[PDB]
Amino acid sequence: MIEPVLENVQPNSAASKAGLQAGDRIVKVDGQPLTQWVTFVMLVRDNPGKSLALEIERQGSPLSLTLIPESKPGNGKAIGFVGIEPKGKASPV
Repeated sequence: MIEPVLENVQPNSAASKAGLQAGDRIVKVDGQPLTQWVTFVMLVRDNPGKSLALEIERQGSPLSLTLIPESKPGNGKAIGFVGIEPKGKASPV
């Protein structure tokens, strides 16, 4: 299991609207823990306009949020985008 920490949540984004903040850890997505960051990336990219149910940990306490990716231009199709930068060496999603 992994629990990715957020480094930045862009203003005026799906993630900011969802109430996410830097320091939050994503512990569950749609009722199941993440084991790879790429899984979250694909779930966001593939699902513009859909409601993703998040469980996060905030300072060690659980919170539930609803994240709805915005539709943005993609290389082959429209993709979802939420405006999150994870802690580490990954690209924004």
